[PDB]
Amino acid sequence: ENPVYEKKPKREVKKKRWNRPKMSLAQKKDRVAQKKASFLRAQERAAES
RNA sequence: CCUGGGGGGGCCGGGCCACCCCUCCCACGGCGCGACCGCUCUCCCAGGGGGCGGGGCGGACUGUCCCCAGUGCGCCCCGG
Ligand SMILES: [Mg+2]
Repeated sequence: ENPVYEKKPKREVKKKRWNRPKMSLAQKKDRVAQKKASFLRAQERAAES
């Protein structure tokens, strides 16, 4: 008797950045530089201590 | 003018260009001064370093781990 399908409400809400974005090349290179620089200090402290 | 013939000159004005004396517009060449669009780097500072910088509104992220230090992204107003 009622085969037709009604159109659902299109009303939506604002979107949030739910998923993490990719870090840029500058951020990746800064992470690499930090990992390189903060490694030598560990062995330096272990040697002088 | 020369020996009837031979040789040469002016008329025929007016109009255009141009030899000497001032302006207007296009195409091309360079320089200086302002506006519009896009993207951005040396001058600046406590040589090196901070790279395109200052501030704010918010979020996210990094460290064989000095709990402090450091880098992107969204928007807005300035600097170059
Ligand atoms: Mg010109």
